[PDB]
Amino acid sequence: QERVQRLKEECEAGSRELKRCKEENYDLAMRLAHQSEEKGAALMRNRDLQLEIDQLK
Amino acid sequence: QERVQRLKEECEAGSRELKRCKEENYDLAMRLAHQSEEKGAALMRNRDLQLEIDQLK
Ligand SMILES: CNC(=O)[C@@H](C1CCCCC1)n1c(-c2cn(Cc3ccccc3)nc2-c2ccccc2)nc2cc(Cl)c(C(=O)O)cc21
Repeated sequence: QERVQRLKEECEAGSRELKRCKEENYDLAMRLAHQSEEKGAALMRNRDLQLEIDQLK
Repeated sequence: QERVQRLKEECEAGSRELKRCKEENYDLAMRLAHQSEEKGAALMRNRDLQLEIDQLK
């Protein structure tokens, strides 16, 4: 009777929330990849800086 | 009656997947915060290393 209606409305609301949750997940994964690249770059800029310091010792 | 239980079961399975999705999102946010702190730590170390280079010029 009415239980089909609330259930379909609940499934629509949950499905909508699941779609935006997966979009957030994709964005967080992309942001995590960007920070790993930026971290990797900063560490290697310090490997270069360190090696150059060691030679002028 | 058959449709009602099918809708009860797909909303329950979808809700379970949404809870699992939010837990993934929390883990990606924690990892993103970790990499951002490690990047900041490398940029700060870079400043002090650059100072050391400037003194041996
Ligand atoms: C065929 N059904 C599905 O694919 C289900 C999922 C399959 C079984 C495990 C979890 C659900 N689904 C649905 C979905 C499909 N109803 C059936 C339905 C019935 C009437 C109206 C609207 C939806 N229910 C849901 C639902 C319900 C509650 C919370 C989250 C999702 N929306 C999705 C959005 C997304 Cl973003 C995704 C995804 O990318 O994986 C999947 C979703």
